[PDB]
Amino acid sequence: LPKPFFFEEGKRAVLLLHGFTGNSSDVRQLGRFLQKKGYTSYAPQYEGHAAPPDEILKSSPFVWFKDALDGYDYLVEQGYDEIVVAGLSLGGDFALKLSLNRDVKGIVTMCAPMGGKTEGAIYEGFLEYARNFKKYEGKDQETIDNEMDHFKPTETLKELSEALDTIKEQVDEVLDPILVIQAENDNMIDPQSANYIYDHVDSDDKNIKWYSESGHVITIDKEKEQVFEDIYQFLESLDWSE
Ligand SMILES: [Ca+2]
Ligand SMILES: [Ca+2]
Ligand SMILES: [Ca+2]
Ligand SMILES: [Ca+2]
Repeated sequence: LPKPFFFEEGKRAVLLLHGFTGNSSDVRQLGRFLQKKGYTSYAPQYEGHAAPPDEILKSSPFVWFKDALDGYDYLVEQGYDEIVVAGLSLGGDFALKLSLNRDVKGIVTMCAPMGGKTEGAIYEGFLEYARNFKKYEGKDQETIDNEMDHFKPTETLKELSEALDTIKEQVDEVLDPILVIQAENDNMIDPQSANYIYDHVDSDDKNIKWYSESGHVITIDKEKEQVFEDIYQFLESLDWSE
């Protein structure tokens, strides 16, 4: 089961945030790519994640945001003033909100949703997350159905819906340079969310890129090297002190 990572190179640092029911391995290759370019990167994990799915149900999205803020403060503790935040799916929503609470050099959202519509796509996915996990646990097929009929996700998925709506009303306060990344054929979020973000931030420096062959977990799909390179292009265009 995955764990956070910290790759120390130069003085320019990137904070990487994963998605709902994801973990650090979703952003690890991107961490290795940035390291080879000389960027330091740090990837925390939210509470309940990289763990049995019941742990998520005992948690709250409002904890998960603090895990992101603690990520930023950790980088600063370790000696890094100048930090870009880059976030995947839900993590992309957190990156937007984090920029309103800490000094960042820039923002990168990757397939970040706009709107707390948790029905349909988000619902079945939490269910499948527990299916393949209860399978990973080595549970017979008769068992997997038993604790599944005892899985109540309505609580957790509803705090998630409020949290997202709050952040949607906040996009108009974002000011820092931004790169919006969105997969064209997304089955999980509404890909029009990327247009909502690009059009409504108050940034003076913004950019949107579309990928025509990837899925929602874009950092591990077939076009990922292209996505890494466009992120690098963005980072090099900011005003690092060094
Ligand atoms: Ca250290
Ligand atoms: Ca507002
Ligand atoms: Ca303006
Ligand atoms: Ca730009």
